[PDB]
Amino acid sequence: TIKVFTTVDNINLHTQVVDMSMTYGQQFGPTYLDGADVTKIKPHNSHEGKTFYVLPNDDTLRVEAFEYYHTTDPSFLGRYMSALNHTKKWKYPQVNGLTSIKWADNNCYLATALLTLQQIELKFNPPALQDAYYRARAGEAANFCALILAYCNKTVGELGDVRETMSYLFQHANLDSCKRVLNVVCKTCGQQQTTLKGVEAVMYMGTLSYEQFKKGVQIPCTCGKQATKYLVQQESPFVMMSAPPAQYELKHGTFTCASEYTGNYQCGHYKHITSKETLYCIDGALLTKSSEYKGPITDVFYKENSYTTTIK
Ligand SMILES: Cc1c(N)cccc1C(=O)N[C@H](C)c1cccc2ccccc12
Ligand SMILES: [Cl-]
Ligand SMILES: [Cl-]
Ligand SMILES: [Cl-]
Ligand SMILES: [Cl-]
Ligand SMILES: [Zn+2]
Ligand SMILES: [Zn+2]
Ligand SMILES: [Zn+2]
Ligand SMILES: [Zn+2]
Repeated sequence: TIKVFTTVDNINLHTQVVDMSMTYGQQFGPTYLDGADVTKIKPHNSHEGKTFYVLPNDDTLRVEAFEYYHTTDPSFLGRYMSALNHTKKWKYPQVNGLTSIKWADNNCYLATALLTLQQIELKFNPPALQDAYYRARAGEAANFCALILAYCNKTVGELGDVRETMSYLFQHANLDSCKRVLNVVCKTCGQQQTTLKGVEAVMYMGTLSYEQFKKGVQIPCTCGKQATKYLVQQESPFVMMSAPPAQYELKHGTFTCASEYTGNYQCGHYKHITSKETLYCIDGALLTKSSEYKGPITDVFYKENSYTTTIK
């Protein structure tokens, strides 16, 4: 009868004395080792004193699991562990000082997201995500990638979108201070100012150009006509500007990083462009550099702190 530890968070460990003549499943319910489902398996001898993840089956474990993951979804742990079983076999090469991912299991959108997350200021609310984000920044990204899959409700090999992935992660981040003030000018209706907070204050869909957003973009007015929307005030450490992919020129020093998407809707591949002392293009493990870039861009990230318009 070996001594093991059970946990939902790998911080609070609970000593258990297990029966060597019963499965982990019979004694604990769903039980995992480093991602590997061992519910239907007897305790070996080299399992002695090791840490097992369990599905929460008492109040203490349910509270610990919510405090760590910020979800009570009973499927979360099994989806996280199933993802981790693959993400632990991925390769996380250091490319131009950034942790990337070698191509596997349609993971280009995760590699692009992971590269982006290393270049923008973001604090995650769930300790599971914040802890794994620090570990990923230091080169140990397998756990973080499995969490991103579980929080986005995506499995390994499923096709993914960087913008949708960033949106889910931002909904799990402290963006409460982020504020965006917009003005809409219609010939007829006149001027209406609106204030957005959190995720809606940092994401925009319809133009890649932060400068064009400051000048004004044409949107339909509920009245019928076309109106100009422009940015009045921005308080955030970054903005994400997205549009359906189109040929776009990226200028060294005018943006932080960008998502390149080649191919048809739900049938293409991401590469990541980052502005350093020159432009670096990261394609999983592969790196190329050039002074200029023109290609199909769908996301551009920019630095911000505080912007106020000069438009009266
Ligand atoms: C949306 C999506 C999902 N859900 C999953 C995987 C890929 C994409 C996608 O095509 N995204 C790209 C960036 C994209 C997003 C939006 C519009 C697009 C139009 C033409 C071609 C690609 C477009
Ligand atoms: Cl625990
Ligand atoms: Cl929450
Ligand atoms: Cl891929
Ligand atoms: Cl959260
Ligand atoms: Zn939360
Ligand atoms: Zn795999
Ligand atoms: Zn109008
Ligand atoms: Zn791909």
